[PDB]
Amino acid sequence: TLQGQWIKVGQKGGTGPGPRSSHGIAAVGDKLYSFGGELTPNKHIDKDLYVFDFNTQTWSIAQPKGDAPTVSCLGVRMVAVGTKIYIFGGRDENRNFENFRSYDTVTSEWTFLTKLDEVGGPEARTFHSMASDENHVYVFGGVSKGGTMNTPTRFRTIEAYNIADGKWAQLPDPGDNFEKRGGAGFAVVQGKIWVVYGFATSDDYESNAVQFYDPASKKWTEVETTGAKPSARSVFAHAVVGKYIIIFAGEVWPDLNGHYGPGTLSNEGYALDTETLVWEKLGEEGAPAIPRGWTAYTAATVDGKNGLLMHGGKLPTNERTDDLYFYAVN
Amino acid sequence: TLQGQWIKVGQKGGTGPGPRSSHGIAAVGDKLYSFGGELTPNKHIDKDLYVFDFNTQTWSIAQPKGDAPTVSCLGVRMVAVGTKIYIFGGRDENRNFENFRSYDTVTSEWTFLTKLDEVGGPEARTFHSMASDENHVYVFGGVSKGGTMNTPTRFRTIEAYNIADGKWAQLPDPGDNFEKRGGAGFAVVQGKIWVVYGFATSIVPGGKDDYESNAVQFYDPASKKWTEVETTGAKPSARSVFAHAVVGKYIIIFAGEVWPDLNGHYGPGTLSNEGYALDTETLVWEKLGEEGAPAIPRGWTAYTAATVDGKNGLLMHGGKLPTNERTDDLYFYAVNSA
Repeated sequence: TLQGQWIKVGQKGGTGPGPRSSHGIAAVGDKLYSFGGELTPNKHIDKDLYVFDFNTQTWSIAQPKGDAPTVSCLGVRMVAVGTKIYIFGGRDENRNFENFRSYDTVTSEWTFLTKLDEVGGPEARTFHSMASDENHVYVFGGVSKGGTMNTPTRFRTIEAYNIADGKWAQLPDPGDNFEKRGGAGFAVVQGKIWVVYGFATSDDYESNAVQFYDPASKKWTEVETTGAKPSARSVFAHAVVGKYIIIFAGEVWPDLNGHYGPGTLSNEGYALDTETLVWEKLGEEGAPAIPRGWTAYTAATVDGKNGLLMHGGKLPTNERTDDLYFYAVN
Repeated sequence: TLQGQWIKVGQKGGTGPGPRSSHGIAAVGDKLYSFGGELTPNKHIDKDLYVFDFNTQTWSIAQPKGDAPTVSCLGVRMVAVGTKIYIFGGRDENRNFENFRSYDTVTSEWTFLTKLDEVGGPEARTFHSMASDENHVYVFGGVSKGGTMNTPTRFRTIEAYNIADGKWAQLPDPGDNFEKRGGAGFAVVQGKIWVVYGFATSIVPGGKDDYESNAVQFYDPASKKWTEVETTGAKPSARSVFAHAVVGKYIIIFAGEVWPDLNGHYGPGTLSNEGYALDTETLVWEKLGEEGAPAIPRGWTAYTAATVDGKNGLLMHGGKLPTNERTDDLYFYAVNSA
């Protein structure tokens, strides 16, 4: 069984993002980068790239050199490969949708990489999920713009960006028996791409569906998991550590008013062993008490340990938080 | 290891309670009895004794012979011993509090047993918990009657009613390190009395800091002493007002309130749709299997141990939903391992 604990990461000042949900973070080395956010329900905040340095445990704002983002986003996501971070999707309150961009942590420069919602290209999106490997950025699910006269729909497909080629290609469509989902767990584990739970169309509902896509065979497997298996949920913090997909919190039941209310949130964590398909429940020690969902999340290494880094989110009071927590894995 | 599944028990008509929460149920033989309820938040409904017959799967109203209840109650609870069921506590919208009464399923008659909130006698109460064994009805925790005479407070103690003696006595006070709680799990397991989680009073006066508890203790009649226990396994986060029952060595729980509402019992708070079982011998929790499980989170259900279609398990009725609506769902977790 997995062994680890929660640690509340002190924030000792500087120019920080403050409380927000629905944003994207990712870690490069000793630094955490944060982009996007929602404070007032369904209202954006800003388009600064915030940087948290773990050594000083303080916040600053990165220099917006190059093709800096033009839209203040909610529902945007972010991943890191090498020294670059990549943001995909998100929208502002006026329904300007962001595109596909990279920021280089060394040169502090932004590059516009792909315009979304073009013909034969990946659609613009909110509340998708992102994963990556050494040469790919992956995008799963989400809620389309989109469009323009097909109503906003969810996606059941994966879009693969080959970094060296600078090209997108859609991976094979899993088909009619797979839920189009937003707010899903999504991760690369030991060469396969896992989709875990989410919010599905088909009265729209939390899903407990688990699948992987296998690049070697170019095909999808629907998986039956066991153990301390969490009830269906979405918009949960999640990250890969080894063979484990670790999740925490999330929405267990949707709000009667969409994203305006808090719905029903969770304060519990779980870990899926992708080798055995067994779930186990994370320990309570150090865990944040107040249920949350819509946090930002990323795999990170802090003070020597791998684990799940979680920031912000909304609370059952519908308030946002600026809590930064780390589940450190032994 | 524990083996079971949820079954939605069909309800085929008659005069049933409809949707409600915060009521008391208990089973005698092939019948389920239901008293009390809350539909509109903090409003009572009625004072009928409802009876659900598992053979016909239909509802009727028991005739109120003898000293019938006088108060339409929310926050009342019920236990069954032998052929009698017992109701304790509860209050109506106007803060009239019910007392201690039993209904004899053989004679179909109510008997008044104890007037509550008398001097040296057990205090009146809302959202306490009840358990029982062959010669006792036990009452734990709850929220006391509110006067200006100080304020409504919670209890950390157990009150024991000896059935043969017709007498109440408070069991030893576990003391300052045990939380005063309402909505607690409470059960007699193999000769000891277990207290599980609940909603606790904070040391900080005011109420704003009152919180879900994950404390687990038992009282041992053999030593007359309390033991606080550290449980492991797939251990649920702190919660209260969950359905629960004993099967063998297992305390089985389902659903409940994981986080309180800023508007007290007026709003839905944060509810759960997951079940767990505490193995009281090993102190290991396991998560109940999902099969047939009610999807929509709930809390404030009525609950009882029951035997249905040959199997023992947890019977759960009604409760409130995240939409703040009530349900009339009747669910049974049938344990095959029995």
